[PDB]
Amino acid sequence: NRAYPYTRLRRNRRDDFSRRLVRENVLTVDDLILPVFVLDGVNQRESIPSMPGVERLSIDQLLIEAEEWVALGIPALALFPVTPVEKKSLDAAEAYNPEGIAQRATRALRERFPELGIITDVCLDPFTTHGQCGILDDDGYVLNDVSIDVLVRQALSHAEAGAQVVAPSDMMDGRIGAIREALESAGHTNVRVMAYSAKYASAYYGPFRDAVGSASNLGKGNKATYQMDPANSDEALHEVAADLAEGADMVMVKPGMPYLDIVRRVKDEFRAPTFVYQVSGEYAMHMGAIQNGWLAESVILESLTAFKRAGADGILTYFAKQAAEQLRR
Amino acid sequence: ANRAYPYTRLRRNRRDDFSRRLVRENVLTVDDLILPVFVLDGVNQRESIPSMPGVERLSIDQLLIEAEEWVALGIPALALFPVTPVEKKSLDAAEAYNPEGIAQRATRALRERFPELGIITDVCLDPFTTHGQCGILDDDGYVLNDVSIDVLVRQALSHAEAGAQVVAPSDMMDGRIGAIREALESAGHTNVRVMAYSAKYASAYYGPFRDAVGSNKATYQMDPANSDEALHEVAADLAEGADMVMVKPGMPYLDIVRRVKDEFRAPTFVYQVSGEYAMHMGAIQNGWLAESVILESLTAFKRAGADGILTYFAKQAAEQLRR
Amino acid sequence: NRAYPYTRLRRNRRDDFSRRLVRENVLTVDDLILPVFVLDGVNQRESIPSMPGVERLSIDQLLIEAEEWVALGIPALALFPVTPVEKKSLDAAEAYNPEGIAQRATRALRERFPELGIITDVCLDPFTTHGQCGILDDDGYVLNDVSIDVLVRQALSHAEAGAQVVAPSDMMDGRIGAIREALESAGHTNVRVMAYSAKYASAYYGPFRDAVGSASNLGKGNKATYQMDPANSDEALHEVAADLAEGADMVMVKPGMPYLDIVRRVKDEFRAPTFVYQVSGEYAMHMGAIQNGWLAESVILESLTAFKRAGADGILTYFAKQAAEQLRR
Amino acid sequence: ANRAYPYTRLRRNRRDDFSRRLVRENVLTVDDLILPVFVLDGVNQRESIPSMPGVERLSIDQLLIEAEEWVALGIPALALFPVTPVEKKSLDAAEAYNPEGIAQRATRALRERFPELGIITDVCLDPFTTHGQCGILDDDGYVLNDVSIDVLVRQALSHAEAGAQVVAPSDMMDGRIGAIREALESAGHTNVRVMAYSAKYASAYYGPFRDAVGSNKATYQMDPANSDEALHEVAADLAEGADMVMVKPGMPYLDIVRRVKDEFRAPTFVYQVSGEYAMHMGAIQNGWLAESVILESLTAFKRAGADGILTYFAKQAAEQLRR
Amino acid sequence: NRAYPYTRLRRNRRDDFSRRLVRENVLTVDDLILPVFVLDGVNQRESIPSMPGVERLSIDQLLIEAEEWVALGIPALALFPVTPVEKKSLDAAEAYNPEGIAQRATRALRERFPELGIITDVCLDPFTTHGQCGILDDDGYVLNDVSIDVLVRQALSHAEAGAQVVAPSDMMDGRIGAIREALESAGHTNVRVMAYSAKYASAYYGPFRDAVGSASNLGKGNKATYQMDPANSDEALHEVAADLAEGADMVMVKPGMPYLDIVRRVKDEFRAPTFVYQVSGEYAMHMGAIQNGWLAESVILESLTAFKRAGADGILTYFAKQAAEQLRR
Amino acid sequence: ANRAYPYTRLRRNRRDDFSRRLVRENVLTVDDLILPVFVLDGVNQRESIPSMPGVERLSIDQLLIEAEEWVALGIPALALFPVTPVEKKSLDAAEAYNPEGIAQRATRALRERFPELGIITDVCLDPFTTHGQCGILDDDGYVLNDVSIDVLVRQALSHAEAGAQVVAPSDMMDGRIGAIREALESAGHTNVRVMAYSAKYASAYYGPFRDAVGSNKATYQMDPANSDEALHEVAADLAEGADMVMVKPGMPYLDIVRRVKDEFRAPTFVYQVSGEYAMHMGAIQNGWLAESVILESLTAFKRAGADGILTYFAKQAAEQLRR
Ligand SMILES: [Cl-]
Ligand SMILES: [Cl-]
Ligand SMILES: [Cl-]
Ligand SMILES: [Cl-]
Ligand SMILES: [Cl-]
Ligand SMILES: [Cl-]
Ligand SMILES: [Mg+2]
Ligand SMILES: [Mg+2]
Ligand SMILES: [Mg+2]
Ligand SMILES: [Mg+2]
Ligand SMILES: [Mg+2]
Ligand SMILES: [Mg+2]
Ligand SMILES: [Mg+2]
Ligand SMILES: [Mg+2]
Ligand SMILES: [Mg+2]
Ligand SMILES: [Mg+2]
Ligand SMILES: [Mg+2]
Ligand SMILES: [Mg+2]
Ligand SMILES: [Mg+2]
Ligand SMILES: [Mg+2]
Ligand SMILES: [Mg+2]
Ligand SMILES: [Mg+2]
Ligand SMILES: [Mg+2]
Ligand SMILES: [Mg+2]
Ligand SMILES: [Mg+2]
Ligand SMILES: [Mg+2]
Ligand SMILES: [Mg+2]
Ligand SMILES: [Zn+2]
Ligand SMILES: [Zn+2]
Ligand SMILES: [Zn+2]
Ligand SMILES: [Zn+2]
Ligand SMILES: [Zn+2]
Ligand SMILES: [Zn+2]
Repeated sequence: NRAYPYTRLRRNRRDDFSRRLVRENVLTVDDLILPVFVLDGVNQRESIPSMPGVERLSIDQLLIEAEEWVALGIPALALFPVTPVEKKSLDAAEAYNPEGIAQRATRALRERFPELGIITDVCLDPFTTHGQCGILDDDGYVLNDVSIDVLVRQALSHAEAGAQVVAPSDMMDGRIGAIREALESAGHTNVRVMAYSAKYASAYYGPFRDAVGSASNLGKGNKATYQMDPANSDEALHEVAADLAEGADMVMVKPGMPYLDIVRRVKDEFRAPTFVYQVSGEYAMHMGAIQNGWLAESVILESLTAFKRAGADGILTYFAKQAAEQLRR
Repeated sequence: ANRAYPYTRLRRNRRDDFSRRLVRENVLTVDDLILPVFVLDGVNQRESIPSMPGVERLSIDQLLIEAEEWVALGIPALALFPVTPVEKKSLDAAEAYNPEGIAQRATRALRERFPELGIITDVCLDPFTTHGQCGILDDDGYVLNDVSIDVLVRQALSHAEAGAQVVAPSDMMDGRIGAIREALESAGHTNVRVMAYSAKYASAYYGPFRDAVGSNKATYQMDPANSDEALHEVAADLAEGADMVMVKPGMPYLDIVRRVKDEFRAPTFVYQVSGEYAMHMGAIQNGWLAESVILESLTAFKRAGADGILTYFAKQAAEQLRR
Repeated sequence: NRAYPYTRLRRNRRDDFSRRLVRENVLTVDDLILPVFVLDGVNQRESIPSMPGVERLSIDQLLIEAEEWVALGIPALALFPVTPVEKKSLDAAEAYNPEGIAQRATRALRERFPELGIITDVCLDPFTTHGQCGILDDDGYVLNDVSIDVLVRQALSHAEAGAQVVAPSDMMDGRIGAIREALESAGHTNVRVMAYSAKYASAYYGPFRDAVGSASNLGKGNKATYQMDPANSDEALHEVAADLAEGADMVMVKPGMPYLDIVRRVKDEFRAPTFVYQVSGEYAMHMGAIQNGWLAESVILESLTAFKRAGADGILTYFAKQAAEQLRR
Repeated sequence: ANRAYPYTRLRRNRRDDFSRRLVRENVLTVDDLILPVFVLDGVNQRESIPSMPGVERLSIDQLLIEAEEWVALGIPALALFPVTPVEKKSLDAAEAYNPEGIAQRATRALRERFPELGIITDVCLDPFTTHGQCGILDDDGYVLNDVSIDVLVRQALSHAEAGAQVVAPSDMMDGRIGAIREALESAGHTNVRVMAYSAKYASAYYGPFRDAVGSNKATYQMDPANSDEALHEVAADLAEGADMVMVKPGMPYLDIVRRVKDEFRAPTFVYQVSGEYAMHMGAIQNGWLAESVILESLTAFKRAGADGILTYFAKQAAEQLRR
Repeated sequence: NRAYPYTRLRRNRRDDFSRRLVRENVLTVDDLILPVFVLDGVNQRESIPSMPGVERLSIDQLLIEAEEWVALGIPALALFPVTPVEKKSLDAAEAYNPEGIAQRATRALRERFPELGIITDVCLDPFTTHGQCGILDDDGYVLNDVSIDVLVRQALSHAEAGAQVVAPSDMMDGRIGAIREALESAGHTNVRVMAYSAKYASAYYGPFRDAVGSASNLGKGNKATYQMDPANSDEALHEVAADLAEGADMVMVKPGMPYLDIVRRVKDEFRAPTFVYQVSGEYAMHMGAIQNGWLAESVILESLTAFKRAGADGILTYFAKQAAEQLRR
Repeated sequence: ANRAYPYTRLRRNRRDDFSRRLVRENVLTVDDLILPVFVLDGVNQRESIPSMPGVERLSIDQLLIEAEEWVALGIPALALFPVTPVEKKSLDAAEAYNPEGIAQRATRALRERFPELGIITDVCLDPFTTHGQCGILDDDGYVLNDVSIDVLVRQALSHAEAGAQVVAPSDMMDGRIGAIREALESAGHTNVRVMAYSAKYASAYYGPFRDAVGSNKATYQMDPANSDEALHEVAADLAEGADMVMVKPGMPYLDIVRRVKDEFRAPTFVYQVSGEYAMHMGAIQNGWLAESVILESLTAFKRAGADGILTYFAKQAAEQLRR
């Protein structure tokens, strides 16, 4: 029965102090996870035109840049290897190579910065000639259970390299449980699995596929037989429920802003650690507008606050350093 | 979600600080902290309080000195509690609405000097009555409801005139929020916030505040046994126009905080009262508990859903948080 | 649509009789469980400076004091042995020694007072040199499943001694199910398991670690890799759900006052027998204030009524005798 | 929570008295018990009631004698039911508001003598009408709603003037709670509680009370079939200002108690009516049921969510509880 | 926002037609199940003083009386044998005797009235010398799992006799699942199990124990280690959930009127076929009052309507014939 | 509840008629059936309706003849629909409130003769307007809301004066329930029930009724697409004082019935409209469906939560139920 003029919702908005007192959500640097593109080789830095301000870095350069991310208090990185063209195959075997970019980078960072969280990407897409997330059958379909076998091998290799978190981004059915049972069997008791539970078949991923070099491989291919239809919301709940039952420690929605309603439903329904990826296309859209002078730089913290408001525990964001810098000030 | 060991091991996210930080559900910040402060009549005076180790009654000039650091630390607001000279107490509680009473003077001083600092005044007769009850007594010793409201209304208007951004009725009369709000609106004070003490219990935990300000209540304060009743109290105060609602005491009533936040989704505050402070500080000084119990106690309120916390630990907490 | 002045919530507060009629919760002595510190030896009584008014008692002295607890109608005791320094080890073997303090005390009390409930503590912390609740690996981490093996042995020894309730306070994952399956297999059909389900990594435990003599062992060590983060509420629901699925008969939240919101959520969510521990630091805070004249002794029953109000079925409290005495009057 | 045998054996907590006590969800206490009592016009008189074995109509002086033990036992309140002399009945029910009617006299006597004892008066015309209906009849024999309310209002004010702390309208007219509350407020009786009989059914279980007080109703009392309707009845009475709400009869309507408590979280009472008492006592005296069924019947009400219970067993129960 | 005088709840009560239009529940004879006490022998009829108007009947007499119950459209009977004293034993073997009263009566009635439902009682109490529902251990405790073994045998014997429904009234943990697995294994695919799920340790059963002749056996014994505490409501939900998971087709609350809040919660929570027993003490109380002229006979249909209102699908009631007769008129 | 085959076989309870009867969730009875009837102006006249096979428009004397059997069968109420002579139609719809209009005459006749039979009158202008819209038209052809209400109010009062126990506004003007209820209360008709057609859709299923009574509406009747909107319609009608609420059409809107019952727990009715009847009867007469589809259709409404059903099958159903 709250009614104007007895209730005037502007009163608490009248002054900064009262806005601070009634503020429902506060972003902190504990919320930020930085994705990073990792090159092979030494002393390599490469700009990405469709992700202004982000560079692909060789491992040596990554370790230098990480000093600052650690100093800013960024809790974790999510690694994305930029696989050389020659290491792509039909069998995706590079995925489980102990000397692959991801495994080498993990061992280097685990050594150098023991408190920094490392989240490796469990997916075959960086490793396939065709750019799909799994192994194809003779009809061109991404086979579910054969792909899981490879994913398992990959996840184990990551655990062996020391990754504290493996994040399967593949959208195969059942892979969380398969990976978890493999980790348990092998004694990797405490390796976290951060499931990409509700990962949509989106147009927002284009810049990332440029950054990692899978755009050329995928071409005009699509992923509608495994990634979720953008139209579907209830389905995301079923996806998350399975992954929690299968042993996920964290669950993720991807993409992010375009799916904030999904974040809120998933947090409300399961009350579990819930993450969201502000993907490459989201970063690119915002950057582009900022550098054109169309949007003020304040939009960065507004975009991130939205995820917090929608119920996210943490956010994978290419803005993590920028944001950490602003928050610290 | 059919989560089962060993597929689900809840300790995995606990393994490392980074993952604990990622999955952490609540983070206290200085934005959460409101400092109560006991205000004396004089100049260049401070007094120690036997039952509130570490807390000083401060004359207004001393308040303004300390307020420098409070503001520097980012503490958003203060809650003022005047220490009324005994000569100013009466059966009619008229001192409550004296334009040059302590609270009014303190408010004007602080408003002018630290314009961004929130000032929350106490609307209650208890510092002004010779008997220390929160309202006016009838011949049987009963606290009169509606008679008391009339005084409280004049009080609240006097605070608005002094410049308070928030008035906080702590009296537990029925209907007082509506009466106060209708008086503020009619006077043109359309942005003065009302922070209702909605679910304020008849508690043993207030002993030390009575030492601090120099002052039974079961016919107006709530029975500690009752939880559902708190929801009806809050409902009425929101309908009557409260901008924020408060539970008092605090840690002994964390269940009430959570139910109030869950039920109404409105700005909800909690008071970590004098006895809660005293217990904690006493145990800390005795060496029985680590200093860490201060931030743990305050994290509890955030976890229970509080938007902000009235706490005598506000400065110490703000300091620790800034490290 | 209840509105002043038609609705005046003070009317029922006007008189004692009406306050009694509308009172939502009434504490009784059926709510009180007394923790007690048990020494080895004979005719031993020791004060604890950080728990004024509580004594550690040898078994003979415990049996004498128990006559009065039984007379007051206190339903159960929770036993906490004060392990001699020389019986602490890396392997915690004393935990399952049939001639350990807990097992001896249980057999004595089961004999002397057959109707009195005995709740033994299932944890390795009193028995380890390092004071952690489980067995350490070579990185200093408390190993989950190896610790459970010891806990199991301990629980069985307690059942063998006649304890009606075993209460695992260890916070290892899965231990309720492991203990339950062991009890069932061994024919201990009716031994209750009172899980410490939501047990937080708290500062409020200091006096107890003084009382049992584990403070020196633990030193500055912490338990954040197993006990819960104070910040977390939803997580407590997941903890409780697992322990009910695993066969707990009762579930507990610890500490108590600082976590009353957890008590209420757990009762509301599961509608199961829910207990709360008013821990040593809580007792010490209140006692200290009472003996300084800062708080009236009425605070004791107010503190206990809060647990009842928050939904607790029973309360582990060092005030149990004091409170029983007051209630009886 | 996926609880499954044999990991979960619900009998474990049942194994021992101590564990049954630990997990026990509800405990009846004397605080729950309100004693109805039938009050005669005379002096030094008691009468037995054929259909309520063990229950005596009591003149006021005898009431005051018995009230000593009731108070000693801790029984919080009585609910008075006058046994009106036939010569005082009329079509206008004016005896209802007679300042020296039985209920008014009894109230004043008890208020003065046992000031802490709660007195709940019955607001209804049925003891005062020649026809025994709860309201005034029109020419077709229909109980007039609004005309009846006017009488009930005068009745309730007469009880407030006599000192009753609680008035309990048992008439089942629409809107009567609001009318009564607006009359009490306007007269200054701001703390007189109203215990509404909110969901009172058209029941066969009232036969023995009509023998007791010396007196069909389907156009005002509720149809036993209806559950949802009870929620609408209660909702209106809370909005109209009831301090407590009541379901009557009691055990045959335990489902309604539970729904009412769950829906509104308000102070909820239940009447274990004359027929419920008579059935139980008859079976106990016949040797067909053990005396233990008294406390079992009353435990049912607590379990269903009742705050308090109007029961003719109140003294026997209080005695058993005190052992 | 419904408010007087716009809303006057009496308007629909003004006339019979409108009361009928808004009436929420209507009892019908499809709701009534008749319990019946069965004697051994021929041409035997015995009154029961504590259940006025009810007779124990030998099988021949039962078949005669059943013609009228069938004609009235009573859907089912619940049989309760009156076991001869000499057939009571420690092992309860009479429970599974193919020539026991229950098995003989079932075969007779299945033959004579093929459409009439027969619900047999699965419990050891009619068959034990001590009157407890199960087999005692050497401490006098009713053993759970050993009792189930006997119950299983009994249930199978009933299925063999042709009973369409077996109703375990024993309150052993897990017995629904054990019985169901036995029935399935033996090919009794369609034998229904009507679980007494929430059966309370009540004083209301005295007349029945007179009627079946177990009062003398039980004496002053109690059943608090298996039947539910009257105080407990949430516990009933846990009891029902287990029995549905274990394969019950119907669930029952007993006693009835004193537990109507339980009926409503169970229906609301599970939305499953829910039954309630108006027990012997309930019948006796009402009869006694009716025959004393204290209550009108209308109380019978009022009592039964309450069960319907509280959500019961059907009611076990000794008033079934009386009520069927009234409804038919 | 983790129920799983083969431990759970849902067919077990289906095995036998007795167990199907035990577990049956809903039972239709004659108490559920309200018969709509088309009433002609004359004497000794009946007319057949091409699009409603089997249904006869009846003059009042013929209505009274048939009402004998309806009452004998236990049918609780009728809903009257007059067949207005074309000469009595107008732009102002004044015939609606004519004291000797068909509906008024029929009501008085039936009230006097069958005093226990409920009579539900139709409050709408559509039988009285030359254009057949449910309200008064403006110059653009729009149905005026508030102007129309004034007419409907006079109509409803005329029905109350004639003795109708229930008036049923079928017009879908906003606010009409409140206006009607305030007029009935002010006139002293305090027990006249209002059966609101709350969620009445702009439907193709009404074609045959327009043939029957001898008469687009998307600016007042609801869009068939909308479900949530029905809840807002019902909410308003309950607040405005409706005693019962109705969904129309019926089977095509069973989802709405269920949501309305679940949301409000109030007396909820449904109209199995002319087109639903015609479809069913046509298919039955063609031999395409068995007669059993009548009781199946009506069982659907009970299952969806309806308290009662307006259905042209009422007599046939009542007959079948009585066998
Ligand atoms: Cl936040
Ligand atoms: Cl690991
Ligand atoms: Cl209680
Ligand atoms: Cl055991
Ligand atoms: Cl029904
Ligand atoms: Cl079968
Ligand atoms: Mg998936
Ligand atoms: Mg959150
Ligand atoms: Mg976070
Ligand atoms: Mg100075
Ligand atoms: Mg209030
Ligand atoms: Mg919040
Ligand atoms: Mg805040
Ligand atoms: Mg756990
Ligand atoms: Mg409880
Ligand atoms: Mg308890
Ligand atoms: Mg005398
Ligand atoms: Mg009413
Ligand atoms: Mg309660
Ligand atoms: Mg009570
Ligand atoms: Mg069971
Ligand atoms: Mg039903
Ligand atoms: Mg049925
Ligand atoms: Mg004729
Ligand atoms: Mg409308
Ligand atoms: Mg219904
Ligand atoms: Mg109906
Ligand atoms: Zn991929
Ligand atoms: Zn005050
Ligand atoms: Zn431990
Ligand atoms: Zn009456
Ligand atoms: Zn039995
Ligand atoms: Zn119309």
